[PDB]
Amino acid sequence: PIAQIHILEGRSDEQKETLIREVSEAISRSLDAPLTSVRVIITEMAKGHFGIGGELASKVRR
Amino acid sequence: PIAQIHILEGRSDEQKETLIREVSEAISRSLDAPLTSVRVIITEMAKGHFGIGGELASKVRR
Amino acid sequence: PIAQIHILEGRSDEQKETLIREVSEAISRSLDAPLTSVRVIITEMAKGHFGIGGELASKVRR
Amino acid sequence: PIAQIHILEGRSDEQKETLIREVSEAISRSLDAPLTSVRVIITEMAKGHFGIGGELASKVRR
Amino acid sequence: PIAQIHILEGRSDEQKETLIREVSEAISRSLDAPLTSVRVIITEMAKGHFGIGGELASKVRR
Amino acid sequence: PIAQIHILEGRSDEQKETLIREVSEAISRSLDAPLTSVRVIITEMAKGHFGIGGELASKVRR
Ligand SMILES: */C(C)=C/C(=O)C(=O)O
Ligand SMILES: */C(C)=C/C(=O)C(=O)O
Ligand SMILES: */C(C)=C/C(=O)C(=O)O
Ligand SMILES: */C(C)=C/C(=O)C(=O)O
Ligand SMILES: */C(C)=C/C(=O)C(=O)O
Ligand SMILES: */C(C)=C/C(=O)C(=O)O
Repeated sequence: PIAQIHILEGRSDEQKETLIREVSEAISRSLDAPLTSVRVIITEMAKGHFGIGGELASKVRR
Repeated sequence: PIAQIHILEGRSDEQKETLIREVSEAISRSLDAPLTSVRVIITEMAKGHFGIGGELASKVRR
Repeated sequence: PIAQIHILEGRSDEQKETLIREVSEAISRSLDAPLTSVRVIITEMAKGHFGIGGELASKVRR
Repeated sequence: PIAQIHILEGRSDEQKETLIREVSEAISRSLDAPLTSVRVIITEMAKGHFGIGGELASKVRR
Repeated sequence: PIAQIHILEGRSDEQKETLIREVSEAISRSLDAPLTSVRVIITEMAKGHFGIGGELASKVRR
Repeated sequence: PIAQIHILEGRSDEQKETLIREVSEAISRSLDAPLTSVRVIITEMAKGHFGIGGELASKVRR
């Protein structure tokens, strides 16, 4: 399984590391797949490249 | 956060349901984000549409 | 420019056709790009393959 | 609905903002979905990371 | 490396098989990476889900 | 056809150029499509944004 996760910029490397570890275990337990076959890609979005309801995330999020 | 997960076809709806629930919480706890902002997309691949090392998964996986 | 749009299953072919036409023009006008260079991909998700807040869309949307 | 748009680097923040706003309204009108549920991700590509017909966009585009 | 390839529906399984094999080797030779670490995902688009220049591919391609 | 390739950061521009050229020809020969219609997007991943088996690629790859 491959997971690509888009998140707004801002998190710490520690949080991203945890994210990768947690999501990998979640996928592994859920599908009963070896943890070693799980790949996770984190794609960070700049506040000016994400829109919700038509507005920029920078005008509406931290 | 938005997560797209590519998995091989075959799992039950129960397993996918669990996948969606488990990955959502993992993301939520990890980034300390409200569980309600987390979206998860499961994309299923046909065994003849996934290749590892140049070989089809149908030739090399269950 | 290339746009991939993930939407829940259910729309008519007419609506999707309109989606493709309307998003293409929006991109074209917005970036001042020739309408002919714009590609649009519509990816439909099964209600059991999309989750919002940990819950399936089939349990939480029409 | 979620839209991911890949575009070559170069546009202004104003153009990207418009893109996000225009595409969101286009998706909303087309599908008759609340504008507030539409998310748009803009992924910018470096001229050296996009190829058309085998050539780099930097050799063949502004 | 992971490659996702979007192609119009219609090809035979033989052609897709070749696609997967040929792109895997191309990536392997190009990046000087072990062929065994290369994953390829083929995503097929329905003619009514792909638009070029605002028009559906079913209206404009075989 | 459109190809998006995720690779770890580190390659040279020459290698990426080759990758784009090789993959484009591979897709073109395989599908018997005009080379001019093939688009290739290279998305580079930071060693800290890719996980394999739950670990960061930075702890386990060059
Ligand atoms: C998930 C994409 C698993 C995989 O690729 C493998 O089985 O090696
Ligand atoms: C993750 C994509 C979160 C989000 O969209 C939000 O904060 O509403
Ligand atoms: C958007 C992806 C435009 C493009 O590919 C072109 O300029 O041909
Ligand atoms: C489009 C992806 C809409 C959506 O997620 C929602 O209904 O909240
Ligand atoms: C490409 C995504 C290669 C990879 O995952 C690996 O080195 O195992
Ligand atoms: C592959 C996506 C080919 C294409 O878009 C075209 O036929 O112009």
